[PDB]
Amino acid sequence: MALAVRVVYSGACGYKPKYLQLKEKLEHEFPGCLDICGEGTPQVTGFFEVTVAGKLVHSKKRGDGYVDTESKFRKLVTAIKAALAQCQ
Repeated sequence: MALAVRVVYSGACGYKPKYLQLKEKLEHEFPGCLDICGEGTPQVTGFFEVTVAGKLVHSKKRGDGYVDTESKFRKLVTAIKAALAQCQ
């Protein structure tokens, strides 16, 4: 199968490029083998909660940050590469 990725977020302006510079990476890395979308509910705030096939990989709400460093982005790139080669 392909694989579905998500980011739940609070739309405090600016969100499109903030998404894409991660999103337009993960799709560049793994095209057509993968999806990423975003489902940003209101009432919730201060967050960026990242999931693949119903499995959390990142939590701005638990205090994981955003992908604030190379080594933190590379966590995702490594895990999503591995999860791809399973679902393929």
